[PDB]
Amino acid sequence: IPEYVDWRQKGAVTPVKNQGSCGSCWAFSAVVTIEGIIKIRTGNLNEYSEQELLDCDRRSYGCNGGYPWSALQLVAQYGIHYRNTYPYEGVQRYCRSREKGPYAAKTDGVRQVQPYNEGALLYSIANQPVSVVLEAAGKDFQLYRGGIFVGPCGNKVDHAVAAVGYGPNYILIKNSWGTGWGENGYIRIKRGTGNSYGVCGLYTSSFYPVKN
Repeated sequence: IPEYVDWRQKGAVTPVKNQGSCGSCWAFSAVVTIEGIIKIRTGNLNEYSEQELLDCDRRSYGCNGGYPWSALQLVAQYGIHYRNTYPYEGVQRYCRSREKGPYAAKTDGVRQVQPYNEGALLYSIANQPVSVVLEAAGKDFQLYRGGIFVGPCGNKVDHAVAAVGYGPNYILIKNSWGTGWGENGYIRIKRGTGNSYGVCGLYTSSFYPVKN
């Protein structure tokens, strides 16, 4: 695998979004991975619907939190609409998939990256964007304005984001807190520290969609 990967440069990453006050990180994270795998397989970059996952994944808890793996399982079984057909409202409402017509895209499955293994995560990122979790509760993470982030932070993961690249000393993450946070909405988190949990617990629970 290469020394530097940035899926933004390959045209596989859409603009940065803002989840607002709703605890819908899990849905945003999952959608970044769908947007990426569809571009990689078909050549087209489209935006897909976070709102539909919020409304329709009844295993998750809407704006009170959820699970990227369940959102990805839902897309493998049912499918997902375009963001413009089912736009983000920031509040959970009723599942409107059927009234909005045929799904726009569908995946074939979900896979978990081996946990607590930096190399396994880099290999996955080299193939496509990946859904990852980290601890975002600490003030240092919240006030991050740029640079390679080393903490402080513990490993009490509470926020789902997406890994879209890496370099020699960092992993590149797309967050869903708008373009004014971090590096135009992104954060570079240090890698290679030998902490098996990863900085801020980054290697705890990572998933990606499968599409043939």
